[PDB]
Amino acid sequence: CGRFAQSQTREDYLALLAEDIERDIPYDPEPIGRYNVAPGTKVLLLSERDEHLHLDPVFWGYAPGWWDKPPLINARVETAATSRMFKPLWQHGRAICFADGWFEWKKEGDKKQPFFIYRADGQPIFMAAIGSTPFERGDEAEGFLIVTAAADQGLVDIHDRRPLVLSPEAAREWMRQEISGKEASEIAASGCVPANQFSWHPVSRAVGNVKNQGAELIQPVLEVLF
DNA sequence: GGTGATTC
Ligand SMILES: [Mg+2]
Ligand SMILES: [Mg+2]
Repeated sequence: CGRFAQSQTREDYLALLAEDIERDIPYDPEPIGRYNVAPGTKVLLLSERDEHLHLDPVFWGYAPGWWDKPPLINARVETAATSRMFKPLWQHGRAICFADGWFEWKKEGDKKQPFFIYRADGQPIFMAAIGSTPFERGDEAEGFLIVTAAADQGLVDIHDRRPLVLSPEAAREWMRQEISGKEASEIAASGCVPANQFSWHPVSRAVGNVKNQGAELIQPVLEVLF
């Protein structure tokens, strides 16, 4: 849950979530074009404020002033709502990070094989996030985290954890300011997209290096190498 | 107050 792709246009991601009137997001036809989105960068993050959807560039990582460790990039759904650290973000900082799919590295012996995981039906994924509001302030240390869950069914074949991916319906409800922390927990449990909705393939090991940013990084290898 | 890779 530490790398993903966000390569399509804003409209490609927003079309499934709301009518245009519900957005305060300027039209932009340019694909976001990111094939290797890394922790510690600014990522376009979707949230609701002032009764409209907003898209803000937000640091992927969370390190409050009292936190003297490396910024956290994930929050476990099992405990985040009651965590002394994450509870205020669960209540007031919910957001969505949309993506084409995400990468996981399957460990085999002492080496890894990266996989690109995506919805078989072609839809983008809406990953549940929590973060430090107000998002538009461009904070350098207190940004957002991707909520994770235990891997289910086939995804356990790759890694023990997975991002909490919500249906488009659940993703919209997740962002609403009217929805409480407890109601957010209900959405997280009932809205998680099951692993059987995803397919995956091995991709080039070049994706491991965050300096690599070509479109080939999400494509299937021509020959699986061991 | 917690959870990815790098000829690191
Ligand atoms: Mg060994
Ligand atoms: Mg600050």
